[PDB]
This record gives sequence, structure tokens and C-alpha cells, in this order.
Amino acid sequence: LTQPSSVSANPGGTVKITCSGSSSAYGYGWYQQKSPGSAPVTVIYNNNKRPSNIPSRFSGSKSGSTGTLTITGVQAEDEAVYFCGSEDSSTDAIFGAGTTLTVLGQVTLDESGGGLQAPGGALSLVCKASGFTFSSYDMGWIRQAPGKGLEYVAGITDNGRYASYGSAVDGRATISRDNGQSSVRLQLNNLRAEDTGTYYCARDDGSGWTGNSIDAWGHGTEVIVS
Repeated sequence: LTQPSSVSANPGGTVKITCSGSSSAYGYGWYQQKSPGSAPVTVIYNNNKRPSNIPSRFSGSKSGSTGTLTITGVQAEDEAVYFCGSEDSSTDAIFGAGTTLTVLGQVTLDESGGGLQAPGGALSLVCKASGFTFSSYDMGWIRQAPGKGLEYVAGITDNGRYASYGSAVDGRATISRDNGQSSVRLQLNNLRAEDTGTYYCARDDGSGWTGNSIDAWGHGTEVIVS
């Protein structure tokens, strides 16, 4: 996915952020991150769906192999990095590198298990969910290395029947869920230095876990492999 490094606009302006993929088959989600150490917020998912708590100045569209986030009447509080997410024929969740919006002229997911680990060790993260019918929604894990963007770790269907993994962890990761205890778990074996970062629990909107349909995010838990 290709999105611009940065865009600029003055308050009240209409700003657009594009995200281009390898075909016209898949859709787009847009995830606002106000600082590198903060949980993302979904502003648009499945091309043009807007969560009810997101201001109506956010809208989305898709044309051919490109998705576009439009903020009509941008405000200072919208200054953030916006990540686009999608999928392709090989991977259920892929992400662009993030677009920094500069403004000129100025459901609970609870992760634990982070910590320090040696290379070759194994990580066990747990996300405790509340405030919704957990067993009805696909769930997943997204990570972010220091100074880098969002990356797919693992996703699992509502009933646990299907799972998939990001390329960098495939063969080492296992995702599971307990629909009685309303929790999803990540096991990551043979840890490498490149596995350190913040790991976020995330919820699918209900349409089926993809990089473009995430509608809720946890607070993150930090993993350091050294």
C-alpha cells in the first residue's frame, strides 16, 4: 500500500489522503494515531463506513486501486498520522506506511503480558474484552515497532475456526480465543529482536477480519526482545 508521507492543510480546509494498492479488488480502512505511543482510532472502515462516535467531517471513498480519506473542515485535533489498511490475495491485513497530517496556522480491549524477553523465548499476550458480545466478532493483533508503522500479527474468527498471520510471524505465531472468558491470546515463539514493539488487540466490525475492517483498538502492551 502506498500513501503519501505527509499532507498539510489549514483549519476548515478539505484535505484528502490517498492509499493505492496492487489491484481494485479490496477495500480500505483508516486508522488515526495522534502520537507513536498511543492506541489508534478507526475513523473510516470498509471504504466509507464511519463509526457513530467519529465526527461527520470524516468520509471515505474508493476508486479503482485507490482509497481516499477526506476530512471536510479539518480541525487542529485531527493532526495525526493516518494509516490505511487493506488486504491482498496473500495476506488478510496490510498497511501503508502512514500519512502525517500537519494542520497549519494553529467497547474495551485490555492487553497484558508485555515485558522483556530473550531471543528464542516465547511471548504470551492476553486481551480481556468487555462492553460487547465478544463471541460475535473476529479479533486480532496488530503491532508497531519503535518508529515504524502498523503490521499484521494475527487474526481469528468469532468462533475460532479460522486464523491467519502476518508474513513476519507466520509459522511462529498462534492466536486463540476463549469465548467463555471473553479473551483472545497471542503466542509468539522463537522471539527475535525485530519482534519488539507495541502489540495492540483489535476488533473486527463484524464483516470479517481484514486490514480494512478494524473498528476498535486496545491500549497496547510493550514487548522488548533483547
